[PDB]
This record gives sequence, C-alpha cells and structure tokens, in this order.
Amino acid sequence: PINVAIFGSTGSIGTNALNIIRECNKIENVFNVKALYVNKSVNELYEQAREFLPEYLCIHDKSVYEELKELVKNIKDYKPIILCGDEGMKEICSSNSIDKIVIGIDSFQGLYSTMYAIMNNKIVALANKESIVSAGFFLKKLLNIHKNAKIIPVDSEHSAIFQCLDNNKVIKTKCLQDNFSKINNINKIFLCSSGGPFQNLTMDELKNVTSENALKHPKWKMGKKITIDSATMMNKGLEVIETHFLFDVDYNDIEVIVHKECIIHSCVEFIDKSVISQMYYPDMQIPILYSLTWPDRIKTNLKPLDLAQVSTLTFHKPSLEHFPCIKLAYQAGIKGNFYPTVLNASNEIANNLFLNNKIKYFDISSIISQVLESFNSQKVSENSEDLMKQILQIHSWAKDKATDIYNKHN
Amino acid sequence: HHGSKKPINVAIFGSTGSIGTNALNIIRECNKIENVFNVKALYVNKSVNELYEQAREFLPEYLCIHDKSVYEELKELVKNIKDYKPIILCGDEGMKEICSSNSIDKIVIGIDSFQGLYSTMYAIMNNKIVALANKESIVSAGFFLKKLLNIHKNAKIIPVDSEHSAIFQCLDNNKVIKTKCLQDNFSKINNINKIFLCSSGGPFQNLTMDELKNVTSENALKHPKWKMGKKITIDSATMMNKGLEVIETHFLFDVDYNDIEVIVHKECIIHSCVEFIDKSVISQMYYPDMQIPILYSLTWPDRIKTNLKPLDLAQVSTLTFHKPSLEHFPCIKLAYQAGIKGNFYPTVLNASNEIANNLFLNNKIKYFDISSIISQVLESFNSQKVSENSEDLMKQILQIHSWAKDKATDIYNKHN
Ligand SMILES: NC(=O)C1=CN([C@@H]2O[C@H](COP(=O)(O)OP(=O)(O)OC[C@H]3O[C@@H](n4cnc5c(N)ncnc54)[C@H](OP(=O)(O)O)[C@@H]3O)[C@@H](O)[C@H]2O)C=CC1
Ligand SMILES: NC(=O)C1=CN([C@@H]2O[C@H](COP(=O)(O)OP(=O)(O)OC[C@H]3O[C@@H](n4cnc5c(N)ncnc54)[C@H](OP(=O)(O)O)[C@@H]3O)[C@@H](O)[C@H]2O)C=CC1
Ligand SMILES: CC(=O)N(O)CC[C@H](c1ccncc1)P(=O)(O)O
Ligand SMILES: CC(=O)N(O)CC[C@H](c1ccncc1)P(=O)(O)O
Ligand SMILES: [Cl-]
Ligand SMILES: [Mn+2]
Ligand SMILES: [Mn+2]
Ligand SMILES: [Mn+2]
Ligand SMILES: [Mn+2]
Repeated sequence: PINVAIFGSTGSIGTNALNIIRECNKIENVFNVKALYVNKSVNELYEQAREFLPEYLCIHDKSVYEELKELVKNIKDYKPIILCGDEGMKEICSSNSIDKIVIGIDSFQGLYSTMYAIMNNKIVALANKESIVSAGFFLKKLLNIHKNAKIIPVDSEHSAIFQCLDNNKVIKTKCLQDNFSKINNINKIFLCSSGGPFQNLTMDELKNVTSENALKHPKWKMGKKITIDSATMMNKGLEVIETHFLFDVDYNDIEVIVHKECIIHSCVEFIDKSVISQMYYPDMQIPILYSLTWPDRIKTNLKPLDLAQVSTLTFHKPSLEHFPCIKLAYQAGIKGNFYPTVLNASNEIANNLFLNNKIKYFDISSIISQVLESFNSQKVSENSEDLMKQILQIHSWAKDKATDIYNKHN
Repeated sequence: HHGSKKPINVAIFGSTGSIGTNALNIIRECNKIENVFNVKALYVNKSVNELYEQAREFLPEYLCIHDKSVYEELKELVKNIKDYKPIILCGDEGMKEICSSNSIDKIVIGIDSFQGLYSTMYAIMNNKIVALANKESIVSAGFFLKKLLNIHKNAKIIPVDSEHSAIFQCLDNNKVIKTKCLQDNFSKINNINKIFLCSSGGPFQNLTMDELKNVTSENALKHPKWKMGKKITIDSATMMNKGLEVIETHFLFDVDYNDIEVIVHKECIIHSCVEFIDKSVISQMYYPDMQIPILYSLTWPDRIKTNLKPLDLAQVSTLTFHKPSLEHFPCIKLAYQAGIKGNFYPTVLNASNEIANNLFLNNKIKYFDISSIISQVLESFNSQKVSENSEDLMKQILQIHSWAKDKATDIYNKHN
C-alpha cells in the first residue's frame, strides 16, 4: 500500500487529491491517507479526518489547535496524533510511516514543507510551482544531497510532459537533475495554456479589466491567486521557469501555446522531431494520481475522453503585447540568479493588489518589471542553510519593493 | 553528446518502393549528421535499374533481385561500380541467405501485399529485429506469427505502419521490455485500456451514398500529398486500410476489438492515441511523413537526431476528429466482424479484399461491389481447426488465402 500525506488538504488541490484517492480505493485499497495538514480550516479538516481517519492531523495556525482537538474528540474509536505549526509539519515529514507527500500549499509558504519532505528523502508530489520558481537552484542542490528524495510534478502541464517521457529513461535520472532533458532526448517543449479569460480582448479592453471579470470559471474552482495569474498569464510565465528547472530544458526551447479547449495539456518534442503529448479533459485528478502511482498506472472510473465529441482542437501563439507578464518570466528566467525569486515575490504583491481592485491590469506587469530592474544579482551562497536565508531575504525585499512602488500610488 | 558511433546494420526489403525509398531517404539524412546506419542489403522485385542506382550510392554488402529474369541484367549494371564486390543473389534463396547473415541486425520489410509474409517469417526465424511495414502479413497470419515469435524469442517485430508506430512510441519502454509486440497480454503489461486509431478519412469522406456508387479508382489514386502503392491507396479510399489496421492493432498490441475506436482526423497530425487504465491519453504527432515511424523502428528503444522540419502547432492551428460513417465505409464493419470472429476470417478478409481491390483498380467493379464481394466470401467461409505446428499452419493459411481469392473471383464472374 501507498502511505500518503496531504499538505493543504482543504484547498483545491488537496480536495481533488482526496477525491481521486477515495474513488481508486473503492476499486482496491491502494492508498493509505496517513496525514492531513492545513492552515486554519479546522471544520473542513475535521470533516476530512472523520472520513479518512489519518494517523496524523496538523494545523499550522496554533490559535485553532484546541478547536481542532475539541472537534476531533467527537469521532468514536479514533486516537490520532494532533500536532501544530512548523514542528508539527516537520514531525510528519520525518515519520517512517509516510512515503509520499502531496504539497497542495499555495504561495511561497509551500517551499518550507517541500524542503523538509526532501530532507527526509520522501517522494514529493509537488503542485506548488512557487517553490520551484523561487528556489529552483536551491531545490536542485538539496535533491543532490538527499539522493532518495524525488520531486514528481503535479502541475497539469508538467505532469503532462512527465507522462509523455519514456519512463525507461526517466528512471535513469530524476526531476531537477542536470542532464535531465539530454538523457530523455528532449529537444523542445510545447507548454499549453487555456489562455485565461482575457485572451480575446483588444488592448483598450484589457486596460480596464478587473479581478471580478477574471475569477470565475466552469470546470473546477482554483485559488484566487492562481486564477488571477491565469488571467494575466503570469501563471504560464511561472510555469515556463518551472519547466526549465524541472526538466533542465533551455528557455529558448520552451514554446508557450494557447490551446483553449484544454484537452492537450502539453507536448514534448524529441530530437528526432517526433512529438508526444498527453491529453484528457481539464481535470487535476489525473496529474495528482499519476504523481502517486508513478512509475505505474492504476485503474480509475474516470469518464473516458470522447474525441469525436470534443471534435475540434485549436492552437495559437499568445500575444506578448497583451500578456507582457510572459515576457517578464522569460527574462527573469534567462537572467537566472535570484531574478526568478524576485519575479514571484513581486507578482504575489501585484496579484493581490489587482485582486483587491488597487491597480489596473497593466500596472501588474509594470510593478513587476520595476522590481526586476531594481534587483542586483547576488553571489549564490555555497551551502543550503545560507542559500535558504538568502532566498527568504530577497523574497521579502522584492515584496516590500513592490508594495513601495505601489505606495507611490503609481 | 558526440559522434560515439555504434552502427546499426540494416537490410531494406522492397527498397525501390514507397516504404523503401522513404527508408533510404531517412537513413541517408541521419547519416549526414552522424554515420550510424550501415545498409548491408537491398532487395527488390523487378526494378533492376533503380536497385542499380541504390547500390551505387549505398554500396550494400548484399543485393538481391527476386525475379530470375533480371538476375543477370542486375549483375551487368553493377559491374561499372569500381572497388565494389557485393554478393549478388536472386529469388527466395537470396532472401533466406540474407536473413541468415550475422552482419545484419534490423530488416525493414517494405514488400507489399501477401508476398511480404515470406521474408517476414524468415527474418523472425533468424531472430532479427523486423521493422515491419507490411500490414498484410499480420492480418492473415497474426496468430501464426505469434507462435513463431514464441519460438524465436530473440526476434522482434517493431511496427512501421504510421498509426501503430504512434501507439508504440507512446509507451514506457521499461514496461515494453518485459514483453514484445504480437504477444499475449501486451496491452495488460503496458496498462493499455483503449486505442484511438486515426485515419485521414481518404478522398471520399464528404461524398453521399449515391455519389460513392459511381466513384472510380482514378478519383481514389489522386492523393494530394505523397506517393504510396496502388493497393493501399485504394484501401485508404474505401477505408479497408483502416479496417486492416484495426486487426493489425489487435494482434500487435493484444487490444480487444471493442477497445479499438476508429477516428477520422483529416489534418493527419495526431497519428494515433493510447488510452491507459487511468484514462490518461498519450498520442504521437507530426506532419504526415513515414520517415519518423521508419526511423523509430530502427532506433528503438532510443531516438536519434534528425533535420526534419519541426512541427509548428500554431501554423497547423486546427485539428478535427469525427466518427467514420459505417454506412459509407462498410469495409470497416467487415474488418471488425472478421477480426472479432477470429480463427481464419482475417485471412479470408485480406485475401478477398486483394481481389476486390484490384478489380476496382482496373475499373471492373464499382465501389459498393468491393464491400459486397468481401461480405459474401466471408459468409461463405466456415471455421477450420487451427493446426498445431507452424509448418502446417502456414500451409493452411496459404490454402485458405488461395481459397478466398478464388472464391472472390467466382462471385465476380457469376456477376459479370
Ligand atoms: N488548484 C489548481 O487546480 C492548481 C493549483 N496549483 C498550485 O498548487 C498550489 C495550491 O493551490 P490551490 O489548491 O489552488 O490553493 P488553495 O488556496 O485552494 O489551497 C491552499 C491550501 O494550502 C493550505 N495552506 C495555506 N497556508 C498553509 C500553511 N502555512 N500550512 C499548511 N497549509 C497551508 C490551505 O489551508 P486552509 O484551508 O486552512 O486555508 C489550503 O488547504 C499552488 O501553489 C498552486 O499554484 C497548480 C496547478 C493547478
Ligand atoms: N507507402 C506507405 O506510405 C505505407 C505503406 N505501408 C505498407 O508497406 C507495404 C509496402 O507499401 P508501398 O511501399 O506503398 O508499396 P510499393 O508498391 O511502393 O513498393 C513495394 C515494394 O516491394 C517490392 N516487392 C514486391 N514483391 C517483391 C518480392 N516478391 N520480393 C522482393 N521485393 C518485392 C517492390 O519491388 P519492385 O519495385 O521491384 O516492384 C517494391 O520495392 C504495404 O504492405 C503497405 O500496406 C504501410 C504504411 C504506409
Ligand atoms: C490546471 C492548471 O494546471 N493550471 O496551472 C491552471 C492554469 C490555467 C489552466 C486553466 C484550465 N485548464 C488548463 C490550464 P492556464 O494558466 O490558463 O493555462
Ligand atoms: C500513412 C499510413 O500509415 N497509412 O497506412 C496510409 C493510411 C491512410 C493515410 C493517408 C494519408 N495520411 C495518413 C494516413 P488512411 O488509411 O487514409 O488513414
Ligand atoms: Cl505503466
Ligand atoms: Mn498548470
Ligand atoms: Mn510515458
Ligand atoms: Mn542595478
Ligand atoms: Mn497506417
């Protein structure tokens, strides 16, 4: 059986992880949900605890610790280990009764648990792309020390690229490892995108778009943060960098492609020019499941893809003029160093400002552009400990700088 | 990263045809990047002059002409070529001697129709890697080849047919190594749940039933993109090619018929898709060009660099998929019925189609007469006990094949 832990179990990813796990278990008892971890959603967590009965429960907000223990106490025949915050998170990561950990925690915050899951040589099903954009080089170093740890991508596009690769070569290397794309004969990557809701707007129409126009979609809900990045397409920009680090693919070899039907989740072009792609309805259950079964696949009762029904699939190149955040991602990525870290931190700020109606669409990229321009490359620390505090320091600085540029009312 | 060349010894059967030309085309091109392919033998039927030109360029250790009438003429032309002493052979004999060479590893089978089955069975008998393009040898001898491959455990059949190359390319080779094509449980070991078999649809895809009745071989032989043999080109028009590929899929990957869906994709970019048990679908795509599937069958389990134009999805812009009308392409229905019936129906199916296809090509019968004649031959045939040992099974297959073609001819005569 596969002993899994779900970090950010109450979120979009966490819930979909639990859904797909619940269904597969009806066919055969393969997954054992050993630990659930969230920030402050104590009631929802309590509901999940009741169903799955994980040996471990962890709430990051220590101020709702008693409430949690008080609710859980109402579940008959159940004596789980209830922990709190960082220490609680680290306690779960070091347990020997846990093999894989799904990181469904959003934002920079997700980096901490990703880091500890790796330090404990676990298999990390990573959905939190911010961890790889702000600490890509750091995660690669960390993975070179804890050689049994692995980062299996959950982000649908990267899961797609991962699935397209021949596992006979994948097994001979590992995500984030040097020469990954060379060992897999990777020539180029077609990074597919839904295009977001503003994809067909003219410049004048984009100028006045709002966060209310961009948030709601109809296949499944996602966090507000990622929903907004999807709108500005900064999501795909962050995903370009994530692709670079995860598969050691050069930036001039990643092509963003807008595929509005979202059936083809991404394609991989090999050195002979043949192209392999992964496809299915826009659902996160597949990428999450594959991250937990790889290198194997298991039966599910998901609705089969009906191509005749879908009938049409379209492709076009995004306009960098309308979606300038994509260009900024490439530039920060190509500059390397801590620019990707600055890009992400300043976007967290610009993103939230837009969400809360504080700035307009183009102010988002402008703010981010200015922070990237202000930052000066720093010598990359030699050991992980210092490199970590450096990433944190630069992250905080980029955010204060973004806020500052904004505070001058731009 | 460098030119650490470890050459691949290859033989090209049917080197002067569509597959053979495309084969040498890609070998020639990849060798300009890093000399990795060494053609040890070429083998044609009657095209002695074109074979001559190929020998001059590739200088293969072996040369073979199947028709004895041009054997001497071949030995003549080759004389000119200086500093070249190849072993010129002829007929079946020359083909068996080539398959038995120890200097050859991979044999590309580009021989058309039923004839391709002979060299196919002999390549397997010599434990060679068979980059099989000839689908007929698989439809009419599927379970024979299966038994043959269980005896010659080192022999392997790598598919060159585009759709089937696509499916194969979508698999994890760490699972494929535990088995091999045309072996029971291939789909289970690879967790294959279902196959989407793509088709160009052919030239009659938008014609009405009344229009179809009067279409001709001339209208079917004008495929706007590249050159292929006349049989397959007609088979593509009636979509019997796809029906044959349905059975080919069943035998190559052990996929149930009710798990094979024929889909019409006119852009011909997505060459086929593989649905795994989790419902995830992986597909192989590129411009419709036989060079990739051919090249892949010779590089597997690896891939090598090429200078082929890169697929440009943006330019392509649109991809369409739709169910094929069984009313307009009844040949598809017949293929499924024969495959599902098992035993020797596929053999009867392929044989009667060969007759029906040729009759149409020479404007002797009409579009719906093809589907009708095959239907009659199939209903006329009755199961037969499957022979245990391969030699007798091979006879039985040759017997049923000849019986089927003869039957189809009778029906044509009683009608004319
Ligand atoms: N949703 C999607 O389809 C996709 C998401 N992703 C990525 O996956 C990540 C998560 O996304 P998503 O599920 O949408 O986000 P959500 O906002 O829906 O959920 C975030 C989850 O993380 C938890 N969390 C927040 N802070 C902490 C903390 N300090 N300690 C423990 N848990 C915490 C939340 O708990 P609480 O409920 O208590 O607040 C919540 O369960 C993001 O990095 C995103 O970019 C990538 C591809 C697709
Ligand atoms: N062409 C294509 O794009 C595709 C073809 N295929 C399959 O590949 C096979 C070949 O097709 P294609 O190339 O179109 O056919 P062609 O008619 O173009 O070529 C047939 C080749 O086989 C040779 N040949 C015929 N009989 C013999 C024999 N007895 N001994 C040695 N060689 C012989 C011919 O030699 P000669 O020139 O001397 O007559 C010729 O080189 C078919 O089974 C087809 O279904 C599958 C997918 C795509
Ligand atoms: C589903 C997923 O992996 N995402 O990263 C959400 C991103 C957006 C998305 C939305 C719907 N389907 C696919 C992707 P986009 O950034 O617009 O491509
Ligand atoms: C390219 C190939 O492998 N074929 O078998 C030719 C098949 C025909 C074809 C023609 C043109 N392009 C692709 C396929 P169709 O049967 O119409 O799909
Ligand atoms: Cl598998
Ligand atoms: Mn994504
Ligand atoms: Mn794969
Ligand atoms: Mn400066
Ligand atoms: Mn084909």
